[PDB]
Amino acid sequence: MNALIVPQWPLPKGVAACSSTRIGGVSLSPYDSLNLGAHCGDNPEHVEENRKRLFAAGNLPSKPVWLEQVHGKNVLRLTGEPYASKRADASYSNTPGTVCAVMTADCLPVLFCNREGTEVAAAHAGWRGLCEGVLEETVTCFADKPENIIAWLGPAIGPAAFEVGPEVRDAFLAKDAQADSAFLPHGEKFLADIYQLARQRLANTGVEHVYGGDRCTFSESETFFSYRRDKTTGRMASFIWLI
Amino acid sequence: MNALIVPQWPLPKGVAACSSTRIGGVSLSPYDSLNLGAHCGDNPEHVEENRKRLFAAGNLPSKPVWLEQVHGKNVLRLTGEPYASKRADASYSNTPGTVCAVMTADCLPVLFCNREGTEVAAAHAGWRGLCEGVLEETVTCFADKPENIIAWLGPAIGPAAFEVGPEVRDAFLAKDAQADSAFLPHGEKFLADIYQLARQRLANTGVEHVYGGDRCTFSESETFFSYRRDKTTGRMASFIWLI
Repeated sequence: MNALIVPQWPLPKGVAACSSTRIGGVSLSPYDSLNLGAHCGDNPEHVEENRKRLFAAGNLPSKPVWLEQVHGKNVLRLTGEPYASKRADASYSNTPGTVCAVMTADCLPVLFCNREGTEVAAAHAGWRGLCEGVLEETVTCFADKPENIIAWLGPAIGPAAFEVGPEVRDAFLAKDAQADSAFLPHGEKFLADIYQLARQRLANTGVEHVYGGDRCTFSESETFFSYRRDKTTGRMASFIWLI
Repeated sequence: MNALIVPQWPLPKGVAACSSTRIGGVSLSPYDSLNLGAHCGDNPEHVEENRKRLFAAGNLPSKPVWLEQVHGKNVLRLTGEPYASKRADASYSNTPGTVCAVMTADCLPVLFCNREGTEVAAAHAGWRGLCEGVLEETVTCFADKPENIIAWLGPAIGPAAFEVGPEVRDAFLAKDAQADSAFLPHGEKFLADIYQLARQRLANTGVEHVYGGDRCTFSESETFFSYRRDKTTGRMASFIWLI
């Protein structure tokens, strides 16, 4: 329950999705409660416990295909357990029962599916990956046309708290003039709207229906872990699969 | 606390703002608790008590200048009690202590203020007014440049639940063919994203930084009243003022 978030979007018939919160786990501070990350310094046994709880809570049909996220733009087509490499920041699936998933703690998680409910995908979009084109790459994996793809922006660090240096603004500006609107001067730095930037890049590829984007992992401390708030902390995850 | 929502945005020093929920009042079903509306059939005594509670909790400096909302696009500059007509759907103020306020129960409330914190405004944007240009009219009232104006989208009925007939879609398309991206086919009707429409119109005026858009009054029944969900129901309100 409090451990799970159900994306609010015109979800087509044969698709299911969910996102986790820091609530309902067994981990101790700084990972207090539902930490799903096995690589942030938490007790490995606690992480296993939290994953089993969340998987059952979200009714996952199978274990998620965790990726070796490297803040890049590579997408993994989930064709079968035996993979040659899981080094990617997004995954795509058209097979019922296969669970796509991305791990975050401030970075933007994006879930995708077509209106026909036959293809799904999940993308890990920290600022670097987003700037590089992870969302664009994920969209291209779909056989369906972009206009028929809907997307949900998951809980990430919001525009009221996402402070970044000028080099971040420069990186986005060098690739899209409109990215200028997503940065508000904050002293020598800028407050960045990661949701606005995601909507811009998605719109560039032809995606029209984008949902979610109502949260702030930094501010809602009682609900989400935040790397920016607490350098050493837990991790949440967003999942999507064809039923 | 639960009776009030604090807009998450880089609010300048001399500005204050808040938005109510249905929690914390004295009204009974179907207006249970914090109903601030005096024309929806509730106990007038309860509405007064609810108003006193919110005003105190929000720490408003004076009583809100309630408008005779007619779902239009007229903006009322709050220049002094003796008005020829309060028949408007948005108000503007540059006078410390004056409270701008809009009442809603699904319709989109929008709050505005410039980075300098010397001008503010609140708009009631149901689909009719939004389509007519209530947000554009509100921005034009500002002396500051649009790029220096920030906006906060308050709790409204979300796309997953805002089902509208082709007439609503046609109206927006009549104004701008790009508005078509905000309508997802749903049987013989459409699911409209009022936030996306608001962001489109706001961008058109030059406003760059828009916050919020974080809710669904229909779905979050424990937190908001919803006309579409319950025909007979209470009302929430969004406020903003210069200190």
